[PDB]
Amino acid sequence: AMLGGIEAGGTKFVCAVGREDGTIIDRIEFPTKMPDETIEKVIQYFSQFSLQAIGIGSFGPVDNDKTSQTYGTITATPKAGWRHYPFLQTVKNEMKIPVGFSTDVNAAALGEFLFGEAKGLDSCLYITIGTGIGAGAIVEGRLLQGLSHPEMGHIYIRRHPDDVYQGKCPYHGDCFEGLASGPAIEARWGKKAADLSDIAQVWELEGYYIAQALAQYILILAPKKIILGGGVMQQKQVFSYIYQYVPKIMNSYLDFSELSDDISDYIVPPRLGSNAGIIGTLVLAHQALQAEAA
Amino acid sequence: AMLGGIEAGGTKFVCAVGREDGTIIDRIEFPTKMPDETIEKVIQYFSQFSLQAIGIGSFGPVDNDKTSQTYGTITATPKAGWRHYPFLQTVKNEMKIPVGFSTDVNAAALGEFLFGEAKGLDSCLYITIGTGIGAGAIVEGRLLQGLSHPEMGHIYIRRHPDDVYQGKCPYHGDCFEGLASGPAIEARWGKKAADLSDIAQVWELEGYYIAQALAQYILILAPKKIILGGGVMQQKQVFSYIYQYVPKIMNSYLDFSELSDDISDYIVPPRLGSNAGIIGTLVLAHQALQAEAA
Ligand SMILES: Nc1ncnc2c1ncn2[C@@H]1O[C@H](COP(=O)(O)OP(=O)(O)O)[C@@H](O)[C@H]1O
Ligand SMILES: Nc1ncnc2c1ncn2[C@@H]1O[C@H](COP(=O)(O)OP(=O)(O)O)[C@@H](O)[C@H]1O
Ligand SMILES: OC[C@H]1O[C@](O)(CO)[C@@H](O)[C@@H]1O
Ligand SMILES: OC[C@H]1O[C@](O)(CO)[C@@H](O)[C@@H]1O
Ligand SMILES: [Zn+2]
Ligand SMILES: [Zn+2]
Repeated sequence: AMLGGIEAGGTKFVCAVGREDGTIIDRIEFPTKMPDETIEKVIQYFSQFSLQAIGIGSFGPVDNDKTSQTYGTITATPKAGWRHYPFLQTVKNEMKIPVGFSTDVNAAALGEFLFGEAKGLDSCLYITIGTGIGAGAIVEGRLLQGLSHPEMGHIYIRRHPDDVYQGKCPYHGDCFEGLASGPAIEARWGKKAADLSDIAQVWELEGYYIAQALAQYILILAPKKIILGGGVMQQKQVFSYIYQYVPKIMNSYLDFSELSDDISDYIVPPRLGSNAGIIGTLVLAHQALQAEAA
Repeated sequence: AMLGGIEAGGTKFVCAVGREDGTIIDRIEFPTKMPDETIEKVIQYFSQFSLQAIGIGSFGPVDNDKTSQTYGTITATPKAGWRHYPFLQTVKNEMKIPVGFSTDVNAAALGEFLFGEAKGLDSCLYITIGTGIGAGAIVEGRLLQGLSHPEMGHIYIRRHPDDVYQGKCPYHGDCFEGLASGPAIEARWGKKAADLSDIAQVWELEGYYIAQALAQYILILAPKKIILGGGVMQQKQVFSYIYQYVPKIMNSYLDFSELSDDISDYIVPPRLGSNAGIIGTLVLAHQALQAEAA
């Protein structure tokens, strides 16, 4: 009963083989290059296994409307060749088994929903903070997909009055991702994020920005758990600042222990560590396989 | 097959009797006073009719978790007597028929979802802009209820650099409601909203603020239709400014015609005019009645 997953990133692809309970049997990774040659490496890796289904969690924006002619393509990216490349369809054509598709952060959300911190709940929100910011939400046990999947990393939070950085996002400048991604932390401070470890000021600022973003998500979706992952969130100090700032921002407007005394159990790192997304792509495989039996 | 509705407002109650197709048979309104005497007027009006069920759409925050001990109470308000008053339970006890409960804007959303601009869709967002700002969302045909219902009117949008008004909201100051409610427009400009009709500047500012709020809701929920109601939105000029500003804010990040060329059919006034909420309380009645048959 083996399943394949592809977590398509802008810098790397991670492919894996595993089971529906989330165990990883095997995995490989390789640099993201042009699509033809990148997917060819994908196919070459899976050809060794007898797989029943595959799931793709891709960086987006993507067309995640099953009824759309461009379903399963990346709809916007500056990365050469990926926009409008028939990603889902080329994998379906070559492997000839069901293939599920979603964003990478939707994949992480399913992982943490079935096997991680949101197991037993019916709602959660997974936010990744790395090269980009993105988030995926589960409402009533099902991924949130409206007109588009969400693009929660491009909301315009309020600047800090002492921050003079113009922002990294090429569309918005100083949206959340623009102010608070890993690359925004570097462009702002002049060194790599992992190396700013001991400059408290960087992490108060980062936490202030995440906190503002979370206030909005709480007011708008009100998820029953918020899981924060990605490279930047390896600085576990950021959590303590978020815990201090969310309540100050909300200012007691919504009386839930999740938002005050027990906030440290509401906004948490992922139980699956950095594997939420790849594990979640096994879930997307499994769903695709069940939809074909249906 | 007659149903009752109560739209509980901070200034007035509107009660009505009607049918599940949304027709209003009769209605009454009266000032919101203390609860005992206000609910007593409610009971006195319904005693004339043979009703099968009732629905309450209340101003909130409210406890809208069916499994909660304080289910069907208003959990926060400065209005004398209403906090923690057993509103739902006192109506259930006196009428002895099923009673549905939700926010007032959730009620409006159901109205427009079954009978208005979102009929045939599976998702929508209803926003009221009046004494307060609030919103209710339908995802996959079902009201969005997480940890709390949403309180979308208290998000911290960005100020306009020329606006020096400190904000009306007693919790946040210059959150969205704080900047853009009817009373914020008056406290800011020194006259009543209906009388600022011809000062274009008031409505550019109002539209700029709504537009910022909508950008966030689109990025976070991505609803398939956005309906704007309430007293302030009787100045239909505000729509033209929103249509100009949403696309500038999003800056082509999400390529959907709803967000650009066809934006005038995406963000719209309610088809049910100012009766979305009361009509929606008939829907909540009908749902409560079906849950009892189940
Ligand atoms: N241990 C770390 N601590 C802080 N920042 C890190 C760490 N590792 C990577 N980063 C930063 O996070 C970003 C990478 O995000 P990540 O989730 O690791 O991958 P990607 O977003 O490229 O798929 C980079 O800008 C990098 O500087
Ligand atoms: N025709 C109108 N044009 C502009 N503003 C209005 C109009 N009617 C009422 N208002 C304003 O909208 C607010 C009232 O909101 P509304 O939805 O009518 O009721 P409430 O929020 O009290 O239930 C007030 O601050 C008032 O000044
Ligand atoms: O991968 C992190 C996030 O960055 C984006 O590509 C755009 O900001 C999102 O689609 C994604 O979920
Ligand atoms: O009634 C308009 C809106 O104002 C509030 O009472 C708080 O801002 C919300 O609960 C409501 O939906
Ligand atoms: Zn952006
Ligand atoms: Zn507020």
